[PDB]
Amino acid sequence: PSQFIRRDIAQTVNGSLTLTQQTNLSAPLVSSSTGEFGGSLAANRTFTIRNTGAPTSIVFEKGPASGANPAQSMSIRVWGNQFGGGSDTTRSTVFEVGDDTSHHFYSQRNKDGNIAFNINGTVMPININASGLMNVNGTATFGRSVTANGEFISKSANAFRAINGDYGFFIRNDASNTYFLLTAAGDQTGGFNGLRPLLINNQSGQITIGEGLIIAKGVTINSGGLTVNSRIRSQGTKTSDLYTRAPTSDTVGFWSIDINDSATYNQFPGYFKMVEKTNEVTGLPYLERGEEVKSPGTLTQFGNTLDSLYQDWITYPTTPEARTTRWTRTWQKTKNSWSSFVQVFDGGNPPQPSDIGALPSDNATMGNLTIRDFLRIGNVRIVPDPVNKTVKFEWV
Amino acid sequence: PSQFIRRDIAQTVNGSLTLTQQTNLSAPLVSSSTGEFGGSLAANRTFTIRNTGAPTSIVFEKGPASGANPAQSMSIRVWGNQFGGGSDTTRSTVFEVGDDTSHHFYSQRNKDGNIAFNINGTVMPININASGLMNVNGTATFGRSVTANGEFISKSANAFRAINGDYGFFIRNDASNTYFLLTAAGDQTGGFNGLRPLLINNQSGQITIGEGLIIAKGVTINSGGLTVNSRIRSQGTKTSDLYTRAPTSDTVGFWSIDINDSATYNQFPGYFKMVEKTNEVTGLPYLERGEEVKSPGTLTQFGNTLDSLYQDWITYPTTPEARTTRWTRTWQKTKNSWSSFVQVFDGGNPPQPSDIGALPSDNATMGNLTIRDFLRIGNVRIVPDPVNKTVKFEWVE
Amino acid sequence: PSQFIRRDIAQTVNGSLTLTQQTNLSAPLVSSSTGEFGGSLAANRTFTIRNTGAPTSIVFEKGPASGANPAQSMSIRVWGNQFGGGSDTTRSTVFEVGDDTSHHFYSQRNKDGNIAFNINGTVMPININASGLMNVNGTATFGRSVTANGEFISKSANAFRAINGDYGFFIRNDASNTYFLLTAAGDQTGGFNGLRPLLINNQSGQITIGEGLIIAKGVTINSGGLTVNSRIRSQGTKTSDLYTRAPTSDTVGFWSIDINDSATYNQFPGYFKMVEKTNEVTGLPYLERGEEVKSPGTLTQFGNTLDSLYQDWITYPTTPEARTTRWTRTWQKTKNSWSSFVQVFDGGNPPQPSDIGALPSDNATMGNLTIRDFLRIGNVRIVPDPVNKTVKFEWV
Repeated sequence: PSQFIRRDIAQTVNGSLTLTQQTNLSAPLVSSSTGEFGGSLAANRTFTIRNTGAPTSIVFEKGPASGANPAQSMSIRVWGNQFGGGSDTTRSTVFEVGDDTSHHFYSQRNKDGNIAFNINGTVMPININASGLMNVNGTATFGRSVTANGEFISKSANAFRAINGDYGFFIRNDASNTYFLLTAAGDQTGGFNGLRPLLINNQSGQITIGEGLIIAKGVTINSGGLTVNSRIRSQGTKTSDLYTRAPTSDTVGFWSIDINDSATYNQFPGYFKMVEKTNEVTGLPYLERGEEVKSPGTLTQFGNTLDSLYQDWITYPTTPEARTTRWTRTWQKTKNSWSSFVQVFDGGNPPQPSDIGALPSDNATMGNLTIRDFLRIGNVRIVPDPVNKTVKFEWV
Repeated sequence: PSQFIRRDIAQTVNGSLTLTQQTNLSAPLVSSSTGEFGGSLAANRTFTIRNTGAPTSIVFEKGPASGANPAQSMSIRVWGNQFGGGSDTTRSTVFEVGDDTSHHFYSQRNKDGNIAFNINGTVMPININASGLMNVNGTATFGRSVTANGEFISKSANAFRAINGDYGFFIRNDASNTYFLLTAAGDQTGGFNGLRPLLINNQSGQITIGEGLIIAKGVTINSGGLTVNSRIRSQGTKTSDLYTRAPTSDTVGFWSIDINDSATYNQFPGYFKMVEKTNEVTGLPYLERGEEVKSPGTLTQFGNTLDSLYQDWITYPTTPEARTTRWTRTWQKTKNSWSSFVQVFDGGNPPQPSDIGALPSDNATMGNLTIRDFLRIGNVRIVPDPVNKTVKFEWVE
Repeated sequence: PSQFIRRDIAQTVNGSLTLTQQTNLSAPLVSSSTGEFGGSLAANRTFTIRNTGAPTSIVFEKGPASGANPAQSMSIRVWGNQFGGGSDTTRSTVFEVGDDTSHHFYSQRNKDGNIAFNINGTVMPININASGLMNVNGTATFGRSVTANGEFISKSANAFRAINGDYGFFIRNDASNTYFLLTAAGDQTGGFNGLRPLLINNQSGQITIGEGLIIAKGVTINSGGLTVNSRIRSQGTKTSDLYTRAPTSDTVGFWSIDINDSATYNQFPGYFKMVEKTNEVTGLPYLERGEEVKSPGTLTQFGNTLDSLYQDWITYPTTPEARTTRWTRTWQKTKNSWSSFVQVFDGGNPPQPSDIGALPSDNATMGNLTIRDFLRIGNVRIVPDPVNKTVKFEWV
């Protein structure tokens, strides 16, 4: 009969055809069913995966465990949960790539319209150039410099640390004081040792330096004064010409100098070897100056200006008979000279009668004396006898 | 006749075939036209999308708005603009993935040969490990420590800030000076308050400390001296043995000590009671030294070396009739002793005639006296009379 | 016999069919060979690339070099090296996207089960939000602030640098000392100049300030004392009432003041004019006190407390014949007053006979005198004579 396929009219074929030679088409192939090719496949321009109610995907099979094959199969799936009526409906459009175990990564647009690219592990780029914000929850390490156009802010008590060689140096704000601190040697990332180089009180701003301070090029305290425990060495500049040296703006002020070299101290006043004499009548001793002897001593200056300046010279003894004598002088700005050193009068260096214009108590000579009431010589009193217009004698 | 398909030779079919049963092929299928499968599709090893003049793509349809379907369709497109003759021809090879609204991401090889991976939103990895450079234009926040092998550099005036509790501490380089500054309490991320703990002049390096300074373990000024407004309390170390204590390298220098305890000051010189006498002839007063009375006082030392050192002792009055007296001594290194304190002579503590070997102004006694010109007793003048080897007595009215 | 195809029975076609009209299928198409479509292709729900020994891939052809075509073809390949491929066996499953030259990016799960997403160039997101760690090997730049909840640590000698205007300020830990340093003007990223504002010794914590120090609001040295090279100007607060001013807790201590204005110095003691006289008998000179002359001077105070406090007043000459005199007084807390200034006795300002109750050396008057041994008038000794109960004269 005509149970054969017509070659020129539209035919429905109810046999299962097996084409053993190349099949050539020049018109659309339209199937309601599946396709399977045991060889490779190619199409022009576009491949569309149609969706009739279940999300579309591509599957990349792992194949046998040999050659260049993967350990697991992979897929690309385009899906969402906006329409699923679940507890999460915010994953509107998701492009997900992953294997049998879990996703590797996905991009998604959420219901709010914003895009996220999630990586289920470590992102390893060469460079990073982000136009927006960065947040990193874990520890960060940088191999070179880090430059910000803004401020670096730490919320950690130990905030900024510089490590080099054996030591970490760090700034610590402990909420009460901010400290500059140091580690033990070889403990560069660890805690502070016992040193307290510098701290600032967070409330008052007062600074404490705890391990000593050296300053070069001068100090000025503008206000509030100075308290020192427990000595001050103000060390004057010792020059060969101290005896005659005019003060300058650099050398005014308080200082002391140990003048211990004879080339200098021979120019200054000496001490006097003292000679003890004894009053013939009372037996009380008194001192008189013997020879002047040059001596080392301390030169101390006081006063703050080229007008207001004076010095003290205190000899110090370096031999058994040596004694200390003090001398003073004043800078005379208008005369452009030091006053001459004058000796301080003290119990070790008293003034003599001849220094003051007083009669010696012993062996004295004078031009004239007037006695009002009586002169006694040994046991005779000589008194005025105005009646006989003379003097009366009077044994006692 | 030949309006039927042959099973044995090549055959052109000119009617539309509908195959209702499975079709098997064992040789290539070559179409110059489209393919449409209402079911799923599979191929072996490689799928190739061919390009005859327009970029190639895969389209993932969104389907009905139900189940696990996406809200928008997506595509993968491979394209470029190197050959399009536009103002931009630098996007040489682009792999772009996105939806109906915009791309989600793309990778691109630029015309310069370098690769970029652009993400149109937020990237959310677990770890990051970059072998090259990082740039971030916006604010950065880190949850733990940040370690660099290089330098941290800020171009912001407020450059480095440590926040803890109520306060921010920060370093500010304002182009003229660099300051160490503090915020008001509870204003930790804000501006500086009025405090000026420390600043450094950027030109000279000179430091100003603005809120006071405490120092432990010594200060040395190497050069330039010291100016102080407006007093210096150099507080010496007070010990029970100050009267006899040899100086040490630690105690040389200038200081003062208030010796206010009698166990110590009773070892030191006292002040002297003074009696005011009157010269009978002239009526002018003079002070006669009385009893020494022990007293608290100030001990002040000067000198900087174990050779060059001396002290002043200035008593101060604590009772209604007490006076003040000053005393001095000097350290004697070669004797290993202080000289004995000696009294300073001054208008309140004058030298006494017996101290100096001067005759008292009245009621006096002496061994002998020589008069050259005259001695007068009452109205009698006694004068030399050498021609008679005697003296004359002249009443002189 | 029947070299024609049955339209209702399973057939094996052995010549090449060329179909010129639309082919419809309603059952599976199953091929052991390849497919090639010159138009677009579509399938429902899933596309699977089967793997029978070689890794699966999709190839996107580059086409002619015109329009919107890419310069190179691209592929997505899913492969691994766990089962072959040289010396590395750790790349278990790799999803690789790239062109003819190299990969652009890949995701992979390694043998240990961990996922990496590798980008062969620059990643350019808007925001970054990493839940784990960050490492960046190259230089890093931030456009705004950088906040860390932890510590910032630098291993670079030059550790923290703040740049503004012409200068960089930086903290440098050089292993031995930590320095606060400054650049030359206009060399903001460069080395330190010669300035040494501040350094901390890493071992002792001792601080050195190298370019001068100003302090406001007071200084206290708690221990260790003070050494100064080479002067100290302790400048007291000059007020109009210095003569009578009671000390306060703020004004106790050591200082000097130049009292240069007569309104104030006229209240203080002057110097005394002196005339040099000569003792006629001995030829020895002595200074005789004359008028007080008001003078500017230096007031210096010593002592640290409201009990322990005293002052020196040292006049200085401002006219050609002016002398210098020193005066002293002590603060008397219990009397709430300064003692009266008293004159210092020195070689330029000796005591006078009237100060001490001594007889002047000549031209003198007194009430009475007792002579134990002899009175000599001219060359006659007047001595006591017991035998007549008067005096005898003896020529010498």
